[PDB]
Amino acid sequence: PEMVRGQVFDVGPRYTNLSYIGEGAYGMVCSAYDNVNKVRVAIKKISPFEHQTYCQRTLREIKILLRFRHENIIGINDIIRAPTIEQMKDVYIVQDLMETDLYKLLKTQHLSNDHICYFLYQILRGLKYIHSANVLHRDLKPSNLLLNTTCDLKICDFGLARVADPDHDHTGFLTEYVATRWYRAPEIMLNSKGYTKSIDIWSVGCILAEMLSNRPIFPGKHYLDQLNHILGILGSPSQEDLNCIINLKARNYLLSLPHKNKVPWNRLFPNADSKALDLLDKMLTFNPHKRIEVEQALAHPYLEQYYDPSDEPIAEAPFELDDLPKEKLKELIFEETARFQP
Repeated sequence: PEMVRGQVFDVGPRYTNLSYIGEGAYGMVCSAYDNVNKVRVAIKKISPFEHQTYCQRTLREIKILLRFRHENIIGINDIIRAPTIEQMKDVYIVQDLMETDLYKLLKTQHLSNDHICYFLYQILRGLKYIHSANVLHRDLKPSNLLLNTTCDLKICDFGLARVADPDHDHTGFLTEYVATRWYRAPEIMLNSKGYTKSIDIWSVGCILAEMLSNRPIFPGKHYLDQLNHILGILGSPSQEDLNCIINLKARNYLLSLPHKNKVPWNRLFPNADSKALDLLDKMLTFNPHKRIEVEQALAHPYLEQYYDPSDEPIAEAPFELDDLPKEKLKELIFEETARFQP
């Protein structure tokens, strides 16, 4: 079998000419030549079968990416594994090769207003489809937005995704959370489990802010510091907003803080398009109930040159892994990948 840096990368015969790219969640990522469709592709090696949680995240994300079909969401081209459960020790996921991601791009490249507008349009177009399927991504950030050499953007990394569940969103103060800190909405730290669509819109708002200045807007160094970054910019929440927080620990925390005034967006981003800042404001709204939705963001004047609802498709149909032992998860991963076998 093919070796890359002393580890087996066993993807042939169809995929040859391997180059190391980096590291994903449960293994090595490589590029390779697809000898069928005469193009280079990306291949991730996944080795999750030892851990219940690796299995859960792997199954969830295979299920979601196989069900989804959208220009702005990464697809699965092929899946390589052993013919039997007994011999299956890893899984290889084949995907379109994307040159870069918005993270890498932002640490070296200034974005034109036209690039920012186009990227935001594609992010929201993809998110419209995701939300239309009753799915929350829950980990949107620059590194999860892949881009090719013509700036086609595709959302990836559905490992933390969930089916929306707004009726069961509520929780106590400072309840632990797994998704990436800088992109977490304020309510996550106060009273929210992240089971509502507004969680994703906050993340997109943070990404928009980051595209305007090439720096994260809220670089919290730890769980609570993240909330204090947000409030340093949005200012103290209104009485009316506080009234929607019933949890006393959460509300009393906010009440204990010195009054902070809002930093105006045009002072923070003096070269930004004024329509961009209007949309940013509506995405980075403190109160999740008043935060703009994906479809309304698409309809905002900033995106007017791209908006076309007839060309912004929804999922044909909307979308219990929690208790399943790893043994049953491996078996479901086996079944779920069966369509790619010879």
